Amino acid sequence: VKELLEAGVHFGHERKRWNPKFARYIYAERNGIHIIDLQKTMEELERTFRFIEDLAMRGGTILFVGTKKQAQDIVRMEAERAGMPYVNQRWLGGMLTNFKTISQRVHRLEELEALFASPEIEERPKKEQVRLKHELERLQKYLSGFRLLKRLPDAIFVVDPTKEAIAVREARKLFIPVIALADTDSDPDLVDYIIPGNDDAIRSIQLILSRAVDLIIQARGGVVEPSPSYALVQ
RNA sequence: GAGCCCUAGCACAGGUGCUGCAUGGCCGUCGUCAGCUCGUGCCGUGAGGUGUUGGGUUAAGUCCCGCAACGAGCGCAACCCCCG
Ligand SMILES: [Mg+2]
Ligand SMILES: [Mg+2]
Ligand SMILES: [Mg+2]
Ligand SMILES: [Mg+2]
Repeated sequence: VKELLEAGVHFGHERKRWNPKFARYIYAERNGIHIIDLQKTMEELERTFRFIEDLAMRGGTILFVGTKKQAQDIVRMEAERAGMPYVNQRWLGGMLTNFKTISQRVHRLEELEALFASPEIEERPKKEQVRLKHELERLQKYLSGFRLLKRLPDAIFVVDPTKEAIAVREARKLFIPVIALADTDSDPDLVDYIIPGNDDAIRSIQLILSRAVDLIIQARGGVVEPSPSYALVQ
């Protein structure tokens, strides 16, 4: 189910904060706003999903990023709802590019997995039960979706690339294909497979980002429900 | 002419004689001041920068939140002694 499902509540977004490189994917300045030509949305979807498919059934790992305010959660849903890695709270200087080092944080996160369930089940110089169980605190918060990922992904999926630029940069540096949902905010030129959409409305992120995860599990057989995601959707 | 010890020579001893501006070691000092760095990534043609900066907080670069950085090292703290 696609087509008018998109016009559902998810077409055009921002106005007069545009990138004129995005002028190709626009329908009009109707009532002050940029409303985004959907025929070409759909157009780009086929090519993009086509890439996802092939990538997925060839057994690839996509890396999902959405640190954005109201995308935050509907990421770690569909990301985990497909066993793919995700970056949720904040992108870090050189997850990809400084990958080896940023990994020793995960290498050392699960050292503390294995100190919870431990012979030190309740022991070690008692003020070290915040000193270390608050190290695992931060480690937890950030590397929760990143922890799976043990070689660079074969792709990345991004919700707002002008928001998420520090990532996309690393991607392109590393020849890693950039998949993203992008609106009039953004610079198409450096998004390899674009979902000309709406970086913002939670429904729009949902419709799109879930289907893409359908396609992913569905390209290893075993489709499920209407997705464990409708947040407080409101 | 084994050792030892004497006098005559010999190779050497000795020197608190100079150079702390040839030096080691040890000390003083800014100063127990909250600092000085490195590894990798990143930015810059480059010297270099980021990190360490910022907002809150500490006796402290002490910790917190934030952030193209993420972590480490010598410091600080703690591990030692005395007094309750
Ligand atoms: Mg001297
Ligand atoms: Mg000297
Ligand atoms: Mg003198
Ligand atoms: Mg002198």
